[PDB]
Amino acid sequence: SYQDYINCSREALLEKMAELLPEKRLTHCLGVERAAMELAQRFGVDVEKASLAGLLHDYAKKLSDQEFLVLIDRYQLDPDLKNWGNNVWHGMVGIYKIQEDLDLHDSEILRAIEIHTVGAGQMTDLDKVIYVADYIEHNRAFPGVDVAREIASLSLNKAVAYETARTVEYLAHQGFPIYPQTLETYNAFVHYLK
Amino acid sequence: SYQDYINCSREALLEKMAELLPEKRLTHCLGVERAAMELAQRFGVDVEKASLAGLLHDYAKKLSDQEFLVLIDRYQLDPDLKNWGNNVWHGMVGIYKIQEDLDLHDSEILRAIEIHTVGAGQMTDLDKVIYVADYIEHNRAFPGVDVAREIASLSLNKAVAYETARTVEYLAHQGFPIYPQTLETYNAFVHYLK
Ligand SMILES: Nc1ncnc2c1ncn2[C@@H]1O[C@H](COP(=O)(O)OP(=O)(O)O)[C@@H](O)[C@H]1O
Ligand SMILES: Nc1ncnc2c1ncn2[C@@H]1O[C@H](COP(=O)(O)OP(=O)(O)O)[C@@H](O)[C@H]1O
Ligand SMILES: [Fe+3]
Ligand SMILES: [Fe+3]
Ligand SMILES: [Fe+3]
Ligand SMILES: [Fe+3]
Repeated sequence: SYQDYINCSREALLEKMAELLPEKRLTHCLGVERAAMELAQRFGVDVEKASLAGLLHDYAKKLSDQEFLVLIDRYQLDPDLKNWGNNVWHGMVGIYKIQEDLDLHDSEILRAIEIHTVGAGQMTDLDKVIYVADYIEHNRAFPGVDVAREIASLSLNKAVAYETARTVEYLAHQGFPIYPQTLETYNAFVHYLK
Repeated sequence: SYQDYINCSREALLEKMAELLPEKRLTHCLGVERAAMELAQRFGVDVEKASLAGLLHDYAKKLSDQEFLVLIDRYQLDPDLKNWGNNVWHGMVGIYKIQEDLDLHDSEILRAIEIHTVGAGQMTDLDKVIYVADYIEHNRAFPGVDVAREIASLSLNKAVAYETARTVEYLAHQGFPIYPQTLETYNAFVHYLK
C-alpha cells in the first residue's frame, strides 16, 4: 500500500492533492500513475514504487517561487538553482516539500521525482519509467505523442532518448534557457535513437 | 597586411589553402573573410583581424581524426576532446595546426578561430564577428539564412543568440550529440532573442 511509503492512504493523498493542484494537473498525475504502472510491468520495475512516484511527480507544481527559494536555502541546495524557475524547481526542489508533507523518505522514489523533468546522465529504471510516463500518459495530446508511445512500448532507453531530444529541440525552438542537467541526459541517451 | 600576423602573404596563404581544402570549402572561407570585414566595420572590430580570422577559420577542416588526436596529446588539451570529432576539433584543436603552419600567435585571432563552431559563455566582439560571419557568408543558402542576415545587420549579440538557438535546435532535431560548450553559449545569449 502507499502507506508503506507515505503518512496517509492513497485516497487521503488524492484528497490532499485535489486541494493543492488544479483539476487538469491532478488528472495528469493520475494518468502518470497509470502509465508508470504499465511501463514498470514492461521493464521490470516495482509497480508500486512506480505508481506512487508517478502520482506524486507533480505534487509541488504549484508552489510559489518564494517557497522554492526558501527550500533551496533551508536544505542548502545548489545555489545556482536560484537562477532558474518552476520548471527546474518543482521536481529538483519540490521533493523536499513532498518529504515534509508526506513523510516520504524512500530514496528511489525521491530520486525519480527529483529528476522527472531534467533526467540525469545516469538514471535508474525507475527514474526512466517516471520520466517517460510523464510524457506519454493518456491525457497528453501534443503532436508526436503517438511516436513516443510507440517507442515506449519497445524500449525504455529509446523512449528517454526520444523525449529528451524533442525537449531540447523544443526549448531551443522557443528560445528558452536549457538547464544543463538536461544536456547531460541528452548526450548520455541520444545514441539509443540509432 | 596579413604578414603582420602570419608567415606569408595573403596570396601565398590562398595558394596553400587551395591545396588543403576542397574548392567549395575555400570559397566558403573567402565568403567568411568578406562577411567578417563587413560585420567588423558595423560593430567596431579591427577589420584586418576579422578578415584574417574569417579566412582562416576552417583552415583545419580536412585534417584527419588521427592528426587531431595527435594534436590533443601533443598540446595536452582537455582529454574529453577525444570523445568528439571534426565538428568540435577543427576549430578547438585546429588552431594548433594553424599556429604551426603559419606562425600565428595573435591571441585574439586564435581565440576567434578556436570557438568559431561552439562559441563560449563569454565572447569578445571579434569572436562574435567570426561566429556570425561563418553562418551568414554569401555562399550559405540554408532555410532561414535570410533571417540571420537581417538580425546580423542590427545586432551582433542577437545574431549570436539566433545562430546558437538554431544550431541547438537542429542538432537535437537530427539526434546528434551537443558539445557542452555550445549550451554555455546558448544559455548566455538566448536572452537577446527578446
Ligand atoms: N532543461 C530544461 N530547462 C528549462 N525547462 C525545461 C527543461 N526541461 C524541461 N523543461 C520544461 O519544463 C516544463 C515541465 O516539464 P515536465 O516536468 O517534464 O512536465 P510537466 O509539465 O508535466 O510538469 C515543460 O514546459 C518543459 O518544456
Ligand atoms: N555543439 C556541437 N556539437 C556537435 N556539432 C556541432 C556543435 N555545434 C555545431 N556543430 C556542427 O559542426 C558543424 C560545423 O559547424 P561550423 O564550424 O560552425 O561551420 P562549418 O561547416 O563552416 O565549419 C555543423 O554541422 C554544425 O552543426
Ligand atoms: Fe513535472
Ligand atoms: Fe508531469
Ligand atoms: Fe567551421
Ligand atoms: Fe565555416
